[PDB]
Amino acid sequence: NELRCGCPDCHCKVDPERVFNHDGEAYCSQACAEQHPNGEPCPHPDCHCERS
Ligand SMILES: [Cd+2]
Ligand SMILES: [Cd+2]
Ligand SMILES: [Cd+2]
Ligand SMILES: [Cd+2]
Repeated sequence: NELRCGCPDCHCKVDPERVFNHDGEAYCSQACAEQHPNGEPCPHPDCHCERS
């Protein structure tokens, strides 16, 4: 899968063509990269990862 979402709960295959690199990690979206700053889950209808 190469780039595996840095989010511990959220497992999404990330593409190096278009990946949000934050703090050196590859996340499926910036929401996971920013550790859900505003409180939004990732743009994938598989899970509902968010901070709590
Ligand atoms: Cd997720
Ligand atoms: Cd994610
Ligand atoms: Cd997440
Ligand atoms: Cd995702």
